[PDB]
Amino acid sequence: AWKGEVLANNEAGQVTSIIYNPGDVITIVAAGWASYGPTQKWGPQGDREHPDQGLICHDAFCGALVMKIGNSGTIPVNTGLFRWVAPNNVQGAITLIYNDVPGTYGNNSGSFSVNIGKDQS
Amino acid sequence: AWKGEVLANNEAGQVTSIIYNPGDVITIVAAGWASYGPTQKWGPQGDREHPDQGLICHDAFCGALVMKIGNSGTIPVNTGLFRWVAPNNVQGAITLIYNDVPGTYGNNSGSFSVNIGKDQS
Amino acid sequence: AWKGEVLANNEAGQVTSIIYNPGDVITIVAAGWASYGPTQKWGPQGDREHPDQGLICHDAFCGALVMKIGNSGTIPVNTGLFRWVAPNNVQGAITLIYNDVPGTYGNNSGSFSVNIGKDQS
Amino acid sequence: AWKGEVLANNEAGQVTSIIYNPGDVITIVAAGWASYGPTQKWGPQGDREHPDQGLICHDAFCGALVMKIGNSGTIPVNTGLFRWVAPNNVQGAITLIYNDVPGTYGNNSGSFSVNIGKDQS
Ligand SMILES: O=C1C=C/C(=C(/c2ccc(O[C@@H]3O[C@H](CO)[C@H](O)[C@H](O)[C@H]3O)c(Cl)c2)c2ccccc2S(=O)(=O)O)C=C1Cl
Ligand SMILES: O=C1C=C/C(=C(/c2ccc(O[C@@H]3O[C@H](CO)[C@H](O)[C@H](O)[C@H]3O)c(Cl)c2)c2ccccc2S(=O)(=O)O)C=C1Cl
Ligand SMILES: O=C1C=C/C(=C(/c2ccc(O[C@@H]3O[C@H](CO)[C@H](O)[C@H](O)[C@H]3O)c(Cl)c2)c2ccccc2S(=O)(=O)O)C=C1Cl
Ligand SMILES: O=C1C=C/C(=C(/c2ccc(O[C@@H]3O[C@H](CO)[C@H](O)[C@H](O)[C@H]3O)c(Cl)c2)c2ccccc2S(=O)(=O)O)C=C1Cl
Ligand SMILES: [Ca+2]
Ligand SMILES: [Ca+2]
Ligand SMILES: [Ca+2]
Ligand SMILES: [Ca+2]
Repeated sequence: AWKGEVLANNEAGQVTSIIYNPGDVITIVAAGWASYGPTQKWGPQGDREHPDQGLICHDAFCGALVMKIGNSGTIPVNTGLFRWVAPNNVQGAITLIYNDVPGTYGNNSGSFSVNIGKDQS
Repeated sequence: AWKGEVLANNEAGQVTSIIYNPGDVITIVAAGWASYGPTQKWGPQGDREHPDQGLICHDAFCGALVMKIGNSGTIPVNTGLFRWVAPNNVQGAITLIYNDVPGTYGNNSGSFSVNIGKDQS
Repeated sequence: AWKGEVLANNEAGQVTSIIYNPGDVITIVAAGWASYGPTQKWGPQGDREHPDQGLICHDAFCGALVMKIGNSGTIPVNTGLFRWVAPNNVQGAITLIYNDVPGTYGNNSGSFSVNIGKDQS
Repeated sequence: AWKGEVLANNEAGQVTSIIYNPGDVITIVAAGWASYGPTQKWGPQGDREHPDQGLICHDAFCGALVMKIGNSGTIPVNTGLFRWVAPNNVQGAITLIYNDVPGTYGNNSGSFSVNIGKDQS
């Protein structure tokens, strides 16, 4: 099990102690408030009224919580995943990233508290 | 396990099949968008900028996801709970409710998709 | 969780901290060597070559591990159960018992090391 | 979650769908009756009164259930394991074998019904 924070101003993303292996079933629960620039802040689901202007994950709103599993493409996490299995041939360490446009994280603020654990399978 | 919708305009709240027993460990994951009256919609965490004007749950923002186990006070759920254990002497059927001011659920819209399951204890 | 030893001479049976509730899913693992009289010892499955001369559990060999959920009838356990759901209307505390004949427990020796834990559901 | 039979006369061992990884936690429940030659059968714990004439697992009775993880030395399984964590540097596929002497499996009979599953870590 892993528990830490993901800073919005972290373009590199926060690496976790979890390593997803084929067949694993995980569960994620994220909370907190972050911002992709503006003064106000949004939840893990992001800003639904802001358009996709070249985010790292086009399957989630700007300011939403996404993740990389090893060397895979970005994967939507949002509020979290419940007893979830990854697509075929996806394996590696889980890495939580704040969904924002590359090279803009500079003005970001806030963070997300995230819990990750492997369920029984 | 349980999975269903929780309407923001349901003052009575949505009842689930889950019944929390002493010692049980549960996990919740909530997603979706709802509104406590206005036009825009907030996540399960609610509206952090909206002041508490008499919510059924004072430990959560307006438009946040709360719950009631049996017939206790409202307990914050927000984005969800991760391998969580209720306080002492708390037990009964789990009821999900939209955190709003009593008698105002009229102009509410949207809903939350919620998953509930018990983890090994 | 619960971990303890069930004595073969204990006619009343060992009472665990596990309280089975409707819907629950449990897993049991039993090991060790015990006897229903002789100098020989058998595993949690009991002695397959000994007739039923009035055992508290007729669906399990003599010298085998059984249990009673609350105030129900004896239920076979043996080596243990894997993610197991109790029959309809079965609920209560869990008591582990060495399968023998009422009043004969006197000359019994040995014990069973048993682990019981509520599983995910 | 694997479930199958471990034939007694199968020397090379029964290969399961499980691929244990570092940090993993598993639970095993073995049941049934087998034999290493005689006409009488023993449980997953084996025959406690038969000496070691060159077993493949010197830490478990002859006729007991053992397993090999990747390229490790045989490990006693017996009645099973409860929320068990493999030793340091132990990883790979799982192979359940009937503990015996190399080349004698010829006259073995019976098998063990076994369940394997990863618990929430
Ligand atoms: O020509 C323009 C038109 C609208 C506009 C507003 C705007 C633009 C961006 C923005 O946040 C930026 O978003 C990107 C990536 O998503 C990056 O994170 C930047 O660092 C952020 O500053 C905000 Cl908060 C506002 C605007 C205003 C009102 C309604 C809609 C918009 S829109 O851009 O979404 O269309 C800015 C320019 Cl230059
Ligand atoms: O005298 C007033 C001053 C401001 C004001 C705005 C307001 C108030 C409430 C509100 O949502 C209501 O919230 C309650 C429960 O929390 C209930 O759900 C009602 O049905 C909702 O209408 C909204 Cl959307 C707006 C106002 C405007 C701008 C900034 C802040 C506020 S305030 O919320 O702080 O009051 C309304 C009145 Cl009458
Ligand atoms: O007519 C009979 C013929 C043989 C016989 C032997 C026997 C009986 C009991 C026994 O263990 C006792 O079992 C009872 C209840 O199950 C109680 O637990 C006592 O405390 C125990 O001592 C044993 Cl180990 C043996 C016998 C002898 C040789 C082979 C098989 C048997 S048999 O019992 O399987 O028939 C008893 C009777 Cl009545
Ligand atoms: O000189 C002897 C004296 C007793 C004896 C009995 C015996 C030996 C082996 C056996 O099964 C064999 O076990 C080996 C592996 O350990 C292998 O599986 C063979 O294929 C099997 O045939 C049986 Cl069923 C019986 C015996 C009897 C009672 C108690 C102890 C023993 S002993 O094994 O210690 O000797 C065999 C010989 Cl050669
Ligand atoms: Ca930015
Ligand atoms: Ca309202
Ligand atoms: Ca007896
Ligand atoms: Ca043999």
